Amino acid sequence: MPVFHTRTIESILEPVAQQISHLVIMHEEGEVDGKAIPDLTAPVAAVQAAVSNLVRVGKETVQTTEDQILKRDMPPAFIKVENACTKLVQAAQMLQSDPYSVPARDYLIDGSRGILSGTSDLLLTFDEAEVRKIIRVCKGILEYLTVAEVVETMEDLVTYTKNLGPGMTKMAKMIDERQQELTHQEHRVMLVNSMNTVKELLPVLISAMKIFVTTKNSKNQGIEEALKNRNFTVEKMSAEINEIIRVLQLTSWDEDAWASKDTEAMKRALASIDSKLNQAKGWLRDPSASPGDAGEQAIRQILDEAGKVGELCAGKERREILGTCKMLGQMTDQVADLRARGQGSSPVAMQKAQQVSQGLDVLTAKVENAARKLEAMTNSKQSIAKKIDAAQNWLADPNGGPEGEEQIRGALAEARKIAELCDDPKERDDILRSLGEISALTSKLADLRRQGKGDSPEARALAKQVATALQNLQTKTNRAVANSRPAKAAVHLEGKIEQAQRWIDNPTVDDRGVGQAAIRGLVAEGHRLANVMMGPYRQDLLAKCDRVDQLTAQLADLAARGEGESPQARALASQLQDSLKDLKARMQEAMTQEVSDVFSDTTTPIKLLAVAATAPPDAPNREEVFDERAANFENHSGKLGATAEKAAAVGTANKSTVEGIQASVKTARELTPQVVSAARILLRNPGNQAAYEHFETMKNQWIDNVEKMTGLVDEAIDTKSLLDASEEAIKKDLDKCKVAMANIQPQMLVAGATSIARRANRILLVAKREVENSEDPKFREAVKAASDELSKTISPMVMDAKAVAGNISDPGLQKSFLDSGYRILGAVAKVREAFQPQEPVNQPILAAAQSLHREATKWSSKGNDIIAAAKRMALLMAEMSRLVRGGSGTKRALIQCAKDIAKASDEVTRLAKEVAKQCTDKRIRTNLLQVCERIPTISTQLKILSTVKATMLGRTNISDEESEQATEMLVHNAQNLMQSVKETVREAEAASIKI
Repeated sequence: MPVFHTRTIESILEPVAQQISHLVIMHEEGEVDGKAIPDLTAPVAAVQAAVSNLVRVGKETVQTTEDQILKRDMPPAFIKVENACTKLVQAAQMLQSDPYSVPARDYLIDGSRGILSGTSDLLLTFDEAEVRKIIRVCKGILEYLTVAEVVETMEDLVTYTKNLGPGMTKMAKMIDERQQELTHQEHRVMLVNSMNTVKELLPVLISAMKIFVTTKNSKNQGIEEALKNRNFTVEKMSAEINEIIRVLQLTSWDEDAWASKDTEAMKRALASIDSKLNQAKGWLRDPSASPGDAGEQAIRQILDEAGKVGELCAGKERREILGTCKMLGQMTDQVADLRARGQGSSPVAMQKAQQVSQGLDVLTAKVENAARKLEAMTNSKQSIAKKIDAAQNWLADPNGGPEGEEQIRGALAEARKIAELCDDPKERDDILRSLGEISALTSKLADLRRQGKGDSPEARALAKQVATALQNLQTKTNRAVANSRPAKAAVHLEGKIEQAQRWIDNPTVDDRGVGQAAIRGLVAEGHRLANVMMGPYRQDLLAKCDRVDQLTAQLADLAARGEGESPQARALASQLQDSLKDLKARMQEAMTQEVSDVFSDTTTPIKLLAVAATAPPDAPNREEVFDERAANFENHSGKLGATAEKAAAVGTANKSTVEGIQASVKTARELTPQVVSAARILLRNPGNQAAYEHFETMKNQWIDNVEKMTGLVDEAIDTKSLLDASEEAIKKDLDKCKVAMANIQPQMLVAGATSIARRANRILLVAKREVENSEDPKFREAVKAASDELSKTISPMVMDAKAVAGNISDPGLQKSFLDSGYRILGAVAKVREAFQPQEPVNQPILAAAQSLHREATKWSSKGNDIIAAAKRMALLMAEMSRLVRGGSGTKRALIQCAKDIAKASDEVTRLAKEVAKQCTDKRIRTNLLQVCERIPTISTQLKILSTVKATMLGRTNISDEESEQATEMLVHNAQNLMQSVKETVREAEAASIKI
């Protein structure tokens, strides 16, 4: 199982790689050609030396490093490579004795493998304890949070503030060094961007205690609004500690996150769908007074997030949730047809809409059917991971004839079938040929009695037999979970398109369950983006969605009967790609009209909440308004949070942005209730300066959080989208000033008048965001220069706002005040003028191979520098697809291609670097330097893993399930490579147009 975990594990195995390479080159040539063998000892001594250099350290690491868990498995570890070292000894003996000795010719490949298997192991057997240096530190930080719970005294917190000093500074000096070590970037980012947010809460945790100092008033105990504020954060600190446990525990690419990230996505659904249900419920319950604009925002959204629950399970049941959503949604749509026409009144159609009120309880069952069939599928995945790790527990003490030690392993082996007793309700074909595989382990359970009775030599013998049997068992348990949830919605924008576009070409020969699930997302986001819109746009955009949603069942039947090759099936899927083109291109064009209403004035709840927080004299008309402004603060953030997710679901960015967008939305979802009690405990512990400033912590936490959400949502869409929706708004709102100069009401002026200032500086807020990010000053200069044209006009607007507030029926003055704002628009469009660029066995490898080629055709360049680089690598990946199970005499080209796979990915590494310094934007380089870290990382690993496989090939003396455990590492890190380089070849060229 040759890992590539630590930086140093790479830089030692790659010397072992080029050694064992030329070793097994000599092994093949004496077999396929029968070459007279040259020397061995100058390799043989040199290959064991770099081994033994670790080993006498590992001798000392047994003898003087005193981990009382390392001494159980490290002493079996380093003898095994030393056993493999002794295999190298007789090889150099007998082949120098006889180069033609065919047993000694093939007493060579077996020694070449157990070294390099163990060489990866022994490097990891060191980093067993080295990473375990960090866990009990973090466990103490968890117990510091338990020590945080201990605190009941004002005298405590002073030195417990002094306690975190040696706490986090050791956490600083350990984690930040580990930041440079591990070489999976998006796996690296899970540590440091966890750890800075761990650092961000350190005074916030103290301020949680210092607002708990405000619980050390006369109300020492109490209901304590700030108690959950403490209790959330200490859970949230323990959340990111538990997260960086497993990120440091993890050794290669993750294969369990999608049994987890869905489970929180359940909780952002199931705890949100029951919430907006209650406003969905009474809205349809009121038949006549429901004009399809306010509670309709609940109605469509409950459906569309049930559609996001409709990405959890598969098969027929996945069809059934989109069946019931279109059922009770179109029953509301005809109610929307009956009401808006006029005759949709209370008594005639109160049972017609009751169809939906009984219909929503289907979707209550539809989500929990997706829930329990998810979580039970996940509970079994870890329990089988525990019991194969409990499989060494009896192997830690295999005894002759004891009572309980074989009694417990039967209670172990009873639990190993619980996986197949839960993999059976989800699948039948591969299960009934794996219910015999666990029944084959019942024959190994029958073999437990010869070591259940007293016998030592067979006990280790079937231990190796159950070693290959349990490694077969977990792998076939792993394959069960794989095919039983479809390929999820690739969360970024074109990933939902690219999980669909191939499925338009030929859904007959296809990928499982993804394409039908792909445009499930687009109809869930088309309906979401239609939900907030206007009357002639609501039903306008809902109709273009169901224009595609009717194409689904027709595409579901033109291959159910018939197939997709026929041109009467091609023409049926012809205009669907036309319809889906306008589906997105109207959505993201109307996405920016959905941000500029609620984001442009994003600070405005808080300061109005602040004056609601700062000055109560305990007069009336204050505290319920404070609740109302909190209710504003809920739904303003409730839009702000949800609107960002829509802009996350459609925003052109990378993974690191859109995850950090929704992570900011998570902190927008986290900290918005945090402000609620914190501003409340200001008004529960009234007027106290010791209580006051914790708001100014947490609001300056929140505003910065919202600003770092703002600036990223600003970074999410292009600004040309963000400008024009704002630019048409100020054209709209100045016309609203014109009719407010007609309809005489001066207080409605000064709200909309200062609303212009909320947008004007906001243009300058993201003008500065351009300024810091741009490499080119000549396309930065007017972004600063013409910004002052706003700055010398934003406040003079407010000046004669006050003048017409003195005399609203004064013409000329109001003509000047209208002409004060009129010269704003002469430059806001000039900001657009600035942002105008005018100023033959195992073939999933072949499935990975063809993907880069269509991505390679997805660019037009003068010189195919990265394009041909992607081309011949995908060709060699196509050679990798054919050679993965080829003839035994072909293992030389196995590595020789993988040498080029190391080489060409190091060219894709290099060519990504050469234009990163050429590019004229800093965000595109930063996201490139995010994505280009893995390009040289796994490049040499596949060169390493081919040498592992070249040993494995032609063996016929090993369990072949271990060979496919080695083969799957090739095909996954094929797909780790190919999906990575597909991201780079487009996006570097998506960077290349900026020159």
